[PDB]
Amino acid sequence: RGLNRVFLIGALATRPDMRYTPAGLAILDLTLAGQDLLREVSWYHRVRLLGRQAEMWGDLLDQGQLVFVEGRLEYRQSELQIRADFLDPLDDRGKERAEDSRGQPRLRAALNQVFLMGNLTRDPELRYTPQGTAVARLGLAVNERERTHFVEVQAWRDLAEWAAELRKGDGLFVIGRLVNDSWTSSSGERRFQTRVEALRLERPTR
Repeated sequence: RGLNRVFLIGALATRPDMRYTPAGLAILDLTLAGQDLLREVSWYHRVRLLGRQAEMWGDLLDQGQLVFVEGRLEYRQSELQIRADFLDPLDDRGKERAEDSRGQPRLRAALNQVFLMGNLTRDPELRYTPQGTAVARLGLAVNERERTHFVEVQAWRDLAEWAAELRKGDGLFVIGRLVNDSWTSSSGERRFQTRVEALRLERPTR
């Protein structure tokens, strides 16, 4: 059964970029930044709002603003983007921001949670770090009522060892955090990709 829900709370790293297609569809791209201590983790996630939910916040959001986004992952051949269905500005009373080397704000103790359910597209791939830590990498296919969204899921330690027994075709329920990799290809090609780091895994037997 398909499940694909994203919940994010962070600060706007920069003032959002609003544009319109020739047909009048509003597109609002935002960059949410947050960090937490699980191991200190930080993230910058690009989110896209469309239509009326986008126009609603046009010229109202500035860098630093804390926002809550409810959305979902959307796959395209590849690229996995974060689609915001709704955005809600939040009061920053009692909240603290960190500042990166570029002067951009990141919300401390931010929210980065995703719920996913689908089936494995292949058998799990497990490797061990020099220190002996287990790391599992899974390929997940999430159906939505019809298209399929492919998501790379990574798990650590016990969670990784639990996942190693899974096999292609198995159902998989995941609660995780969105993460991304960024680098420069052989040439100048600036690369970027989004994936999920599992916090909880279950095997639905529907």
